[PDB]
Amino acid sequence: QSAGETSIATVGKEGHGLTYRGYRIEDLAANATFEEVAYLLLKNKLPTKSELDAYTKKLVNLRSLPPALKDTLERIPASSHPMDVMRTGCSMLGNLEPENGFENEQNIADRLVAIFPAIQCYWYHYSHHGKRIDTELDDLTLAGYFLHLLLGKKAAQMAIDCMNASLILYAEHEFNASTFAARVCSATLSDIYSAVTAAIATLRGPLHGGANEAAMDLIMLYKTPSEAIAGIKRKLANKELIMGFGHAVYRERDPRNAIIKSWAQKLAPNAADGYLFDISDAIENTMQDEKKLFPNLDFYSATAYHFLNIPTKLFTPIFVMSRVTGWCAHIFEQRKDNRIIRPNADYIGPEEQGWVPIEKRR
Amino acid sequence: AGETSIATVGKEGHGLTYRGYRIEDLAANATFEEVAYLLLKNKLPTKSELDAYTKKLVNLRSLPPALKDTLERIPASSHPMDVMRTGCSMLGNLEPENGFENEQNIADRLVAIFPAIQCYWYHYSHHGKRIDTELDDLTLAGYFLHLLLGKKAAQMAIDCMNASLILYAEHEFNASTFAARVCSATLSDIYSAVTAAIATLRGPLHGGANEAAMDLIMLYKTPSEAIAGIKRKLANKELIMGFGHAVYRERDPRNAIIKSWAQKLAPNAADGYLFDISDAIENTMQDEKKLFPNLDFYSATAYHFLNIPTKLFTPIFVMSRVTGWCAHIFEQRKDNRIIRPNADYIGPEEQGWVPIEKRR
Repeated sequence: QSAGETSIATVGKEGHGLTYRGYRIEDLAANATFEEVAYLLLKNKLPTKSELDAYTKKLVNLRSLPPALKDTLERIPASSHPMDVMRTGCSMLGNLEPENGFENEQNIADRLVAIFPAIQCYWYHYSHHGKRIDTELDDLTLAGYFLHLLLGKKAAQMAIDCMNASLILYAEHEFNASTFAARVCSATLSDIYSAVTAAIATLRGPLHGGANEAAMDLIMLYKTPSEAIAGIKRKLANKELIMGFGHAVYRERDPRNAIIKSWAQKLAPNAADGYLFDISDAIENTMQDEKKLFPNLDFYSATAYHFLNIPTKLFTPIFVMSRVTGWCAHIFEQRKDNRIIRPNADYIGPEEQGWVPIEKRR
Repeated sequence: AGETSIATVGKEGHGLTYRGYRIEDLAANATFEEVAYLLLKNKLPTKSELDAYTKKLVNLRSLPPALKDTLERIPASSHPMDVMRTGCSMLGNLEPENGFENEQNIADRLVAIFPAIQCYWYHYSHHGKRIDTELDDLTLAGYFLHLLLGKKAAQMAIDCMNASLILYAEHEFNASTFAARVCSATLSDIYSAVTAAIATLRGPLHGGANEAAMDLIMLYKTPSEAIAGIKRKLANKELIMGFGHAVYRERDPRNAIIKSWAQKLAPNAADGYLFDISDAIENTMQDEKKLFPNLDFYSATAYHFLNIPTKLFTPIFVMSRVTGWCAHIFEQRKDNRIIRPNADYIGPEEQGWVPIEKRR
């Protein structure tokens, strides 16, 4: 099912172990900041200390929302889907700060990575609470920044670390519905905001972007592990689809699950509803025992974010905040080797009809 | 890559049908609304059905105040196709689909309102005036020309426009249509899928051929200049917009229809000499490179003779193709199968970790 070529990221040869530009996800999630992996993805190398310092500072000074963008977010209703807010926010920024020539690629990517957390949170707070938040905050890290904008106070260190690792985990994942969309878009020589908007529009779909949101809803149905075992079996006998399990590509394991699971387990003890982790473990055991399926990244991602006090409806915009690095990376690559597979459709419609004038219809 | 019942180019790259009906019979006999109905509702409408539908779209021409507010804040220098992008996306925030049972209500709204989105932006950003979008014109083609130019157009102008919106309505799988399906394949809403198609159609390799053809045509004052100047572009390897096609072999059946309209319009246009320039270019492209003109070539002069500014050619593609797009989105939702794309990895092998202290 070959749609093209990438140097950016890979799942292993016998289906084992993820890498970004050759570096293991286990090493990245353990040892790197998100800024660092955005540098790897966007710039094609691991930054030195100096390079990281400068990059990290460049992004901190790109946290201003243009007046006409605020105007627009203030007019998106509270009831609108948070991913539609991202969609519009990106598109409108593109009207106000157009890419123009492609030599500005990197600067727009950097602007998007820096500002996406503010677009979501400014809309969230204005539309839900009538409050215009200050988005020009001094948080040194992007993980901390988001959590500061969202919760209104600087985050504890363990919270920063978890959020940071989650962003790394969601940054990039080869060809997938949304990254593909971004590449189809770039292959027509469209601007970078078009491509990212297209990808957001594609990620908005619950079969692609919203699995941890559905997994949180599911986990929260149950007070005890037993209830969850029994409730999952009822869903399986009723052939209902449980989100966060199995993957279109991997066949035994999702390398990112272990990392995110480790974090959820770490955050559980200092959480009001830390019992939800054991509910989740019970669900996992039951999906394995019954239909031999393993959890993907989205499953334990649900409890991690929840234990960070992130509202369930805001799970999906965080994927944009991370995966925008990967998208932009794939967009840069399409631009340099612009070949795309032309879609052709098999016709299964009617054969050439004789014209029927309107006076003779029914 | 997938299946469709919506349209096809004929078996050996000849001719074109929408749901079995020939483009020639559609352009000659049908209104755009009638053609939108065929694509969206999957049948040719009766008189009664077409009448109610035509009237339905006339009363879907109001822009919500919030959307106007947003259109007012897009600079005049913003690509008009980025305007359609944000307009579609924002309308989605304002009037969400909320369940696929509302599919048809939203598609009708998009088809009815896209002209107003473009023209309201355009006149505010370029002229500083807030136009009335709730005009009483009975036909969508004539509505767009009235909005754009500030007066009802002549019948010949309405007919041409109508024909052009029919010709652009749908054309199988293509970059833009495929993005609509890819988007729908994840169970995204209708506004997301359309917005993605617009973001894909924004690229000039796909959506801006007629604009590029107008720039080209315009380099030349006389036919003689056209011939020597194309010949210099050909000997320089570079390639000319509006010529050739991936699927068609001998001719693009939409070409003949649009060329006829351009030909009819030339005499009464200030600068109708541009047809003869186009005609000379076409002739040289046959003689030198055996290539035929595609829809986008004489679409250039047709729209130009309709007094459409060249930069505003591309949004017309959206006004027409939204019908095809929506058609494909409905069909994808009913048989939600799509090939999951894999890549061939051409990158580095597994690298050992380097602590930050240790780099360079």
